[PDB]
Amino acid sequence: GVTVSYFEWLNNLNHVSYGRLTFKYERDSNYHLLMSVQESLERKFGKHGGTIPIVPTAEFQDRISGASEKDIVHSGLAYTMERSARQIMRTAMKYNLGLDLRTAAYVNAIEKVFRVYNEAGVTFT
Amino acid sequence: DPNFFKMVEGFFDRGASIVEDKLVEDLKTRETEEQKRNRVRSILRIIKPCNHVLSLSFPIRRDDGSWEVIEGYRAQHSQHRTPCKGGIRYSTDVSVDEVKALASLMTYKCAVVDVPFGGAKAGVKINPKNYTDNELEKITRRFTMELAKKGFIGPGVDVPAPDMSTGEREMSWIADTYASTIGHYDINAHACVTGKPISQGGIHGRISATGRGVFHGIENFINEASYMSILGMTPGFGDKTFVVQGFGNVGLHSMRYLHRFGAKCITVGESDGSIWNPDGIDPKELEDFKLQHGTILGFPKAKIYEGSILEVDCDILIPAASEKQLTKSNAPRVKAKIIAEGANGPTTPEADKIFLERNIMVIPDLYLNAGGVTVSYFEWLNNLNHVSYGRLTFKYERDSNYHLLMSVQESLERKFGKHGGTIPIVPTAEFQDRISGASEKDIVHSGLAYTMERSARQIMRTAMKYNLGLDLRTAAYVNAIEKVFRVYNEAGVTFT
Amino acid sequence: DPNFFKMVEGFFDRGASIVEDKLVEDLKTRETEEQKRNRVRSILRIIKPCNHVLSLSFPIRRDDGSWEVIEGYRAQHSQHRTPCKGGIRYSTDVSVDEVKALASLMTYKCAVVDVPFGGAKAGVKINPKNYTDNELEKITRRFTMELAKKGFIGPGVDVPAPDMSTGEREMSWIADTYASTIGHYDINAHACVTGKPISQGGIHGRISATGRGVFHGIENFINEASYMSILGMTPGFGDKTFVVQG
Amino acid sequence: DPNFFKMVEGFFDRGASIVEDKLVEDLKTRETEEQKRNRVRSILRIIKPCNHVLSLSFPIRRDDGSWEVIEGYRAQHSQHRTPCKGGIRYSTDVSVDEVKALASLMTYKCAVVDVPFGGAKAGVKINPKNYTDNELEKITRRFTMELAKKGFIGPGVDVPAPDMSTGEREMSWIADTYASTIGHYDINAHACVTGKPISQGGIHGRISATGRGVFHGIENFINEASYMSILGMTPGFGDKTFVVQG
Ligand SMILES: NC(=O)C1=CN([C@@H]2O[C@H](COP(=O)(O)OP(=O)(O)OC[C@H]3O[C@@H](n4cnc5c(N)ncnc54)[C@H](O)[C@@H]3O)[C@@H](O)[C@H]2O)C=CC1
Ligand SMILES: NC(=O)C1=CN([C@@H]2O[C@H](COP(=O)(O)OP(=O)(O)OC[C@H]3O[C@@H](n4cnc5c(N)ncnc54)[C@H](O)[C@@H]3O)[C@@H](O)[C@H]2O)C=CC1
Ligand SMILES: NC(=O)C1=CN([C@@H]2O[C@H](COP(=O)(O)OP(=O)(O)OC[C@H]3O[C@@H](n4cnc5c(N)ncnc54)[C@H](O)[C@@H]3O)[C@@H](O)[C@H]2O)C=CC1
Ligand SMILES: NC(=O)C1=CN([C@@H]2O[C@H](COP(=O)(O)OP(=O)(O)OC[C@H]3O[C@@H](n4cnc5c(N)ncnc54)[C@H](O)[C@@H]3O)[C@@H](O)[C@H]2O)C=CC1
Repeated sequence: GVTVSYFEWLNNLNHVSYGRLTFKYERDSNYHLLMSVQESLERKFGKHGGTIPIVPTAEFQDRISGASEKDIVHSGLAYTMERSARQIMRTAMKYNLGLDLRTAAYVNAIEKVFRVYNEAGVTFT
Repeated sequence: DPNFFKMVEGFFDRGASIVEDKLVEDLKTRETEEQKRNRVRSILRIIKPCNHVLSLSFPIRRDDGSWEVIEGYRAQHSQHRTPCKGGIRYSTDVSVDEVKALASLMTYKCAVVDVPFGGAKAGVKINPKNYTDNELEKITRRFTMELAKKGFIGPGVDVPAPDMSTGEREMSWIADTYASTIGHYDINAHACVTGKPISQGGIHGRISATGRGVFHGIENFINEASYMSILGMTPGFGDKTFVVQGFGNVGLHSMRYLHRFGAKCITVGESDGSIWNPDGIDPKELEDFKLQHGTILGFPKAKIYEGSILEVDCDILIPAASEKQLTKSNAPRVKAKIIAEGANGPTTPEADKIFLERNIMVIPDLYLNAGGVTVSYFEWLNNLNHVSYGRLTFKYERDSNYHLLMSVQESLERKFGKHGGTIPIVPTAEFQDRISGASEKDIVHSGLAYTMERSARQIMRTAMKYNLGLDLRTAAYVNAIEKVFRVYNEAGVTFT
Repeated sequence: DPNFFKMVEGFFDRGASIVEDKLVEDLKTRETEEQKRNRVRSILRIIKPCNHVLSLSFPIRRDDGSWEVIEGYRAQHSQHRTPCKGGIRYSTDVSVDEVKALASLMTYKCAVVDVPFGGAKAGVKINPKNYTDNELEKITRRFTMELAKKGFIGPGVDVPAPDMSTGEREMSWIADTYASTIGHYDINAHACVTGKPISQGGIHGRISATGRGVFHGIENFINEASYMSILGMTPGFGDKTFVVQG
Repeated sequence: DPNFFKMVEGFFDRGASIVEDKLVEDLKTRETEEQKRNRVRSILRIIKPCNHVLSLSFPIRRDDGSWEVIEGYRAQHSQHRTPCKGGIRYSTDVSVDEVKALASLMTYKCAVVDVPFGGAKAGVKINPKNYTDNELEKITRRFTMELAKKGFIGPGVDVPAPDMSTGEREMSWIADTYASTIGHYDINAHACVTGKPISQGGIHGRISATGRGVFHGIENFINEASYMSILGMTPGFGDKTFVVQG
């Protein structure tokens, strides 16, 4: 809930919900890709006259018709919580910490908070 | 022909006598069954009047060295969501009673389409016909200084917009005056007005905003299987005629999109004539014939018809004319099964009752006419992100499409590929005309068709949750009130 | 080998003697055929000079307790689209004539690529070779305070950038000085300079920016079927050699 | 007949070669006898140059619909005591070299009479003879907007004053322009310029200010018993003639 609290702060700071300007645009681009695969096949197998009905799945349809802001949030979260684990796994090797993860958690934090004081000139003198 | 300010306030009082009951029940608090009544009736008295109204006076100096006193107005209806958006009108008949009305009308108009900022309106008692082009910018530049010093213009307070007698060149003069006196240290300075020309922040495809709106307004209802059966026709614009009154801004830009999708235009009338053709009229040539003349009297490919165009055979009639146009005069004489409104108050409350008695599905103006309010919200964001739409994504999303096709090609040629036959997966001639010309204009005409659709499904719904049948206008106001209510209730209106 | 400030201004005057004619015709207004001429020639006199030019003077205290006077400049060419963007140069030969030039040059450079903000430029008469790393941050941190108090730095006014003798570590010192004295109550505080290191807002793939630029610059022309036939070669980088100076 | 900017700076360098010695001795600190020398010589290099100098450019629209470019200057010499006060001059021969001079001259003029604010000066290359009364207020009203947005006018920053070719009616136009655009929420708005007419804040007995000054200037010396004996006369204006040029 810290991550989503960061997404709410941006929602309130862009003055628009997520995806309002893009859902119906990205919807049309999907159907033009399918209609492109259909046409392209029926130029090779098409003399046989067999139609090839390329259509979305019953799940990918349940993803288009109900595409809301809620999806982008539950996505940007699953991307944070993953890009961040790979950095704890890594640090747990660069220092040979084995299966001590808690220490590797704090070691990432300190090592990133350090790179901000160092390259800033902490003192204003 | 009733007074107007009574009409608007007449709907609110009517639409609050409906929602009041289903709204007490859905409250959560420790109160009596009667303390809630005193809570609902009470908030509904706070939403009704207009919070702020101003009134000005200008020392303008005419071109001949004279002086005179200009006199303006601006009313902000609600503050529940900031800023407030509302046009500026130049007319010698801009009272303070009609500014309060139109302000309240936008707070509900921009609520049925889920556009955040609330409602406002301004007016100036002049006649732009009687002024030079240097007298106008004197009046406009000062009307902003004497209005931003009292906190009625700003990227987060009010955002004026164009209106009658007020084109783009009046939005340029407001923005430069603001951006260089008082909003100088403000990064969002140029987001104080919408409708500006393209060269200074304006969006593309703005003059066709109410046009595209009126189109997508009816498409969401023509496809609705339920409301069609009652009217007696089939979904889709196939085999559907229509007619157009007032051929101009809202009319021309709406004939096109309808005519492009099957709907056969039939008659197009104006304030100074009308045209009749049971065979179908081509909008382009109809425009072209006026692009050099100024009137449509005597079009080649369609004969003459004079009198009332509202009393004409049709299937979808649109009144692009002015208010108070269709009443008990001819309410049993329309012959059409749909009346989609295009302007403010085309219909008197009398004809509304007759239309319920005649299986006519009148579509409210609060919804359809939404249109250029939505794009005015997109321009405000364009000016507030400091970048056009999609600049950072068009070429990125272009490559991702070609890698999908090249993926389908490879994957097939691993199964059928031993036969050696190549499989040229390539875009269509239309989907190519969509990649090479992908601009900002596409995103706007998309985010609009998504607003105008997500919003209809909410009016259809409310028209069932209260069993309103084919009364849509009431369902429009009922959605607005029911959403504006959920903001005062969960906020603690009083600061005490 | 001509003077430089003459070269730039030489192009503008030349390029305005061309557009002037095709530009009168595409005007819409109620004027004569000669009142328009007096309108075009006139705006083209307003775009040419530089609106604002500043000039500073610093009491810096050397490491050995001494004092000396640093001397800077900053010129904002146009205000037609805000903010203004322009690098900062440290060099003992930064006149006020070359700052006006390079400022005007960016207002047109960032117009052919449709980047909104206008042009600016700054300079400081020092030689970074002759200063420690604590003398530099003294010069840089104060050059911003004596420049933001007069409204020449800010997320919506000016956005300095790196240039010769000015790397990233000079963009860190400007941002922290601004973000903690005068832009404290400002949500966009750290948007006052670009070129910062990655750890403090900088973008990825910035040192290869002019690189990628130079590449895509020529690719759009090599593929142009018309301009190639005249030169006498075929489209595409196939069979095409090239050479590189510097 | 020597150059002027050399004269002023010539006095300062001369008058600092005198005070420098009696000034080291009256310092209190833990330093050498030579670290003090490096402290006095050093501050005297900081007082000498002019901190800030600006330079502008105006799009004014003449009465006949034409356009032209006005070109101004303003130099604030010192910041040691704020605001800064300095007149505005309209003349076709207002260089940037003479604005630096006269600015420095006031920082010392208003120090011998213990008036707190420091020195400044402005100029505009026009000839008021060649302009109507609506062209002047166009030039004056905009010269303030393009000068207060960069923090060079204000009740606590700079306070312009009249000068040659600049009467009261030019101080009215500055005050109203400031008090209604940028100093609107400021209680001290109308304290941004002096010399205004009486009906808008001006003091009484202002046109006779340098007059009364010149009088009391000599009276304090005529009565001084010492300096008179050397000259060879008696105190008091009794039996004393005088003459007046200009
Ligand atoms: N469940 C329901 O009955 C409704 C749900 N929604 C949902 O809202 C989401 C996105 O809607 P947005 O408004 O775009 O996003 P948002 O997340 O920014 O919406 C904030 C809330 O304020 C309401 N709202 C919007 N504009 C308003 C205005 N001017 N005055 C008063 N209330 C206003 C919206 O309906 C929404 O509930 C979707 O999840 C959509 O389904 C919208 C309407 C009805
Ligand atoms: N343009 C816009 O973005 C919006 C316009 N509106 C409203 O739409 C109405 C008009 O649309 P506009 O966009 O202004 O287009 P317009 O200004 O181009 O409309 C004028 C048209 O109406 C016709 N007309 C006028 N009075 C008539 C009468 N009594 N009978 C028959 N025809 C008549 C004219 O001949 C002409 O074709 C107005 O009520 C306006 O406030 C409402 C919201 C947005
Ligand atoms: N039709 C034509 O000749 C041109 C059309 N365009 C169009 O502009 C759209 C997007 O361009 P953007 O600038 O990204 O979007 P925008 O919508 O934000 O552009 C605003 C307008 O200002 C101009 N502009 C941009 N940066 C400028 C600068 N620094 N100084 C002065 N003018 C500047 C643009 O060309 C554009 O007309 C597209 O529709 C593109 O085709 C751009 C250039 C020429
Ligand atoms: N003992 C001495 O040698 C002197 C003593 N004074 C005394 O100062 C008192 C009142 O003087 P005010 O200045 O009216 O009062 P104040 O109390 O406000 O003076 C503050 C100090 O700053 C100095 N000062 C004034 N204007 C200045 C300017 N523009 N730049 C730099 N320094 C400036 C003054 O001489 C004074 O020492 C009296 O007690 C008077 O005798 C003034 C001059 C010399």
